[PDB]
Amino acid sequence: LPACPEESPLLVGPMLIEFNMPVDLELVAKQNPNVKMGGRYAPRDCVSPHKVAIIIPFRNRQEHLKYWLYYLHPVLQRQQLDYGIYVINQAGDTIFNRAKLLNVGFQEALKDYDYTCFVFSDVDLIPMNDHNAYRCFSQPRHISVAMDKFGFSLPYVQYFGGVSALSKQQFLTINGFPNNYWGWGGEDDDIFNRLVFRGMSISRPNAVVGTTRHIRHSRDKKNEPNPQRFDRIAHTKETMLSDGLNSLTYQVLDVQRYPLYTQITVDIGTPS
Ligand SMILES: CC(=O)N[C@@H]1[C@@H](O)[C@H](O[C@@H]2O[C@H](CO)[C@@H](O[C@@H]3O[C@H](CO)[C@@H](O)[C@H](O)[C@H]3NC(C)=O)[C@H](O)[C@H]2NC(C)=O)[C@@H](CO)O[C@H]1O
Ligand SMILES: NCCCCCCOP(=O)(O)OP(=O)(O)OC[C@H]1O[C@@H](n2ccc(=O)[nH]c2=O)[C@H](O)[C@@H]1O
Ligand SMILES: [Mn+2]
Repeated sequence: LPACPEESPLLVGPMLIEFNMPVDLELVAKQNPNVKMGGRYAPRDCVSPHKVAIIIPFRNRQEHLKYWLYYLHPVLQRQQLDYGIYVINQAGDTIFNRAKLLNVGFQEALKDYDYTCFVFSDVDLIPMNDHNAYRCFSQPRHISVAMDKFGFSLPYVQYFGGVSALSKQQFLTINGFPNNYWGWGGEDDDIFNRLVFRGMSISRPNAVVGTTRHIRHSRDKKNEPNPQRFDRIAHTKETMLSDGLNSLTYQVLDVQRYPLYTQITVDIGTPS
């Protein structure tokens, strides 16, 4: 098989996105026949240089997840990616830890296949243009750059939350993500700091191609704003040396291979 072309010729650009209808994953699976068990796909006509594991931090967001799957699967295939979907489900009902779940995703997906690119995406963000590439670049990539909830622009220029892509080397270089941001906020800013402290810069598509829709929702219980966040992001340079992949432990309770994704249910504990 020859290599796929540098840019996929299958892209259609701007798309219509809506979240007012019901979604049936059995149907979605039917519409996406080429997606194999566990939400895995690779083009059959060419070899993709992009081996992407898409990691979604998750707990009690099944409805959002169905929309995510309905919209992303067709887009990822048009992008001719060799990819896999991983939903990292936080076991239990104690305070949520978005970034720690993302580290679990990185470590566990690597046990399945030689992925060399990682896309970290919240479950309620849908790209509006398939030219917004869900793969890695020479520098860390911020993907959800123009979200409707932020008026189709970045909330601030150093904002790196929502959807992003880091190559395996970029992720390893920053010792992954922090494990101690419990509850909402700051962990994405900490990650931005990590990248800067390791000599990297943020790469982004333009505002139009990067347009993204956020499924408006209510505040989830157990993910209250972390009061220590402003304090923690001010010391990233020092804390990133000892807090991240090199200080991570967790216990996988279950791994389910659904037609459109792999769900890893994991116990990531409580604050220490
Ligand atoms: C110079 C100065 O102090 N200016 C203040 C502004 O920074 C401040 O805006 C708010 O800043 C915080 C921290 O950057 C923003 O929080 C981030 O929001 C994103 C998106 O929701 C989230 O992913 C990040 O985790 C979160 N980080 C933290 C540490 O909480 C917040 O969204 C900004 N708000 C607005 C409306 O732009 C404003 C208002 O608080 O006051 C200035 O003085
Ligand atoms: N007016 C409505 C106020 C809603 C403010 C709640 C904060 O909203 P956001 O900043 O979008 O964050 P969030 O969507 O709650 O969390 C980000 C991501 O964490 C995941 N997440 C968070 C909390 C939870 O209980 N379950 C879950 O899966 C999910 O992938 C989500 O998209
Ligand atoms: Mn949200």
